[PDB]
Amino acid sequence: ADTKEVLEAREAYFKSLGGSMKAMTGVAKAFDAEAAKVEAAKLEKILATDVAPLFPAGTSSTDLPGQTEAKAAIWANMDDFGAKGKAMHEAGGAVIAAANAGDGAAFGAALQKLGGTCKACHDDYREED
Repeated sequence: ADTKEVLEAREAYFKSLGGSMKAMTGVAKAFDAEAAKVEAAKLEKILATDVAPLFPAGTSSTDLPGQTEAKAAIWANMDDFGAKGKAMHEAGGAVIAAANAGDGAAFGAALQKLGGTCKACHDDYREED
C-alpha cells in the first residue's frame, strides 16, 4: 500500500505534459485551427504548472530495488532534470504562442520539440520496467 501521493500527483503532471503531446501529435497530424488552440490550452496548463513540485523524495529506483518503473534513473541531477523541465516549458509557452499566432507550423514544430523534450526525459530514465 505505497499510495505515493507526491508521485501520484507527479503522475498527473505526466498526464498534463503528456496531454499537450497527445493533443499536440493529433493536432500535428489532422490540424486545422480548433485542435491546435485546444492543445495550446492544455499546454499552458502544463507550462505554468510548476514542474519543480512533484519530482523529489519519491520511490527512487536507481536508489534501491523496488516495484515502481522509473524514479531515480532519469540521468541528470536536480539541475539537469530541472533543465528539461524549463525546456519542456520552452515548447510549452512557445507552442501556445503558435496557437494564438495561428502558426500551425509553429505549433506543430514547437509541440514536436516538446514531444522530443518529454520523450527525451523518458529516454533518459531508460528504467527496466
